[PDB]
Amino acid sequence: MIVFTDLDGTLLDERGELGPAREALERLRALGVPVVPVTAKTRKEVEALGLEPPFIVENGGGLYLPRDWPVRAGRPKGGYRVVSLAWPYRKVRARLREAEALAGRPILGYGDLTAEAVARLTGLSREAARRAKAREYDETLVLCPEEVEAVLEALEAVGLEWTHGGRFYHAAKGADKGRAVARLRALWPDPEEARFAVGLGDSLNDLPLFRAVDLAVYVGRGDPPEGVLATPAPGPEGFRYAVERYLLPRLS
Amino acid sequence: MIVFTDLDGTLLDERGELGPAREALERLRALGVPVVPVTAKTRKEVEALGLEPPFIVENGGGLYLPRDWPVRAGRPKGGYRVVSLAWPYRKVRARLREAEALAGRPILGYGDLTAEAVARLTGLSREAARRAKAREYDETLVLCPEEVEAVLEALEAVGLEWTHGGRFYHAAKGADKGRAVARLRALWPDPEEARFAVGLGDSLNDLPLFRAVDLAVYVGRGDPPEGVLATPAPGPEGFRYAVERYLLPRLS
Ligand code: VN3
Ligand SMILES: [Mg+2]
Ligand SMILES: [Mg+2]
Repeated sequence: MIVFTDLDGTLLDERGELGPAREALERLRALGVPVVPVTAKTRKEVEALGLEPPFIVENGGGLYLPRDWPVRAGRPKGGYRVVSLAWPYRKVRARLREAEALAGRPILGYGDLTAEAVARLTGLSREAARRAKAREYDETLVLCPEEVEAVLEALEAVGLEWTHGGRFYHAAKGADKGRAVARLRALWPDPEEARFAVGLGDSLNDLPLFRAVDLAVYVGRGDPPEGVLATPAPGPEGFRYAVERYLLPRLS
Repeated sequence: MIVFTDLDGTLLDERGELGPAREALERLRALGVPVVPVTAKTRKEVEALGLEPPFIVENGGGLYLPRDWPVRAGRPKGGYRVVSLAWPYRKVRARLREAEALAGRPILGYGDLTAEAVARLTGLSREAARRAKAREYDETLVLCPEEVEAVLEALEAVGLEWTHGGRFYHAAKGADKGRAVARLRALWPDPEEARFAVGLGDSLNDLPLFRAVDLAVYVGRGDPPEGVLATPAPGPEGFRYAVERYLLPRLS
């Protein structure tokens, strides 16, 4: 059993902390159950959280493995081995300029904004904003609500893909949480262990995650998507519930 | 006679060049007629055009005098004395953050954007974008079209003023071309020379300039505001016609 889980609004609280998750998290670890972050966040953001590989960054664009991963894959990053699944950021940004020319109105993302602007926009510290701006694959977009429809069409027209992270739209090519989860499972040292996967998430960018797992759980704020399971309370308390009620019993 | 002139679309062509206005400027210079740029550009942009003081920047936000101006006014800054008529950029920016809170909606301006983004949005080179970003008084805003109304109301609620410059909205407090012109005329060394003022502009937002001068000339496209003289052709060619027909004969 491997647990794949979103961070913001799933495992992390309203200020990116943990909440009751410590309880549940420490429990899974004690039982030897691998927990794998699958997030829209960047590697720098994941590192600042103290999280260790394997983890999946930027909506599936990068899959990070420990340096000594028993299954040889990806390229060395000094401490890691990286499996790049998506186009690099610079290519997404270039292609975004063409979407913008097509749309005939500004299309702004994180790459266009100062760390100060991103911090003000998100409520983050200046430092956290710099880490969110250090993107390798995926662009976070800051779109006008009424321009969204025209913008998404322009993205499609120029060969980009889009998703929604909970507050912001994202643009990328080849980044998909489920594709990254499938790749990691296929690279797992213990095939029997990987044969059963759990997925927890809260946003549109997590539908690909739910479809790639065997047991899917929605701890988001609204109604569960097609056929996925639910919890009494959202976020980290929904996470704790899922572990106690859905997971532990399946460990027999 | 003092000639006050708008730059872009008036004294400069669509390439930022002088064209037929070059000979006209030389002619005025030869007759000792002072010419005073009145522009929405920053001091850094004006310097890159190689223009010497006196000149008026950022839509009347600031009046730049030569350091040795015979009338003592403004604050010494290198080879200038600066008469600040508007609130400083830093204060406008602070007020913008207050407005953003009130509007419950992001309000993005040049200060939030990289030079690269400003360049992309304006068609400028990165270097010219950097000079466009070195603002001392007014902020250029990049507003969502369906959000303008609410944003503008919030700007006013926090004591800011706004205008629409043709492409973007602008925010400032106390920046008014007409007031800057009246001030410079009041600070003119020779009161007799300052009693007759010419204003040339190419846009409807030059109206404050047109009101503060005695002879107002519009070289833009379509019809001039009521009370304002027009020329057969637009831009620098109109500037040329204006000097020849209205100014030159008057100097004899
Ligand atoms: O950690 V997430 O909001 O994809
Ligand atoms: Mg999330
Ligand atoms: Mg103009």
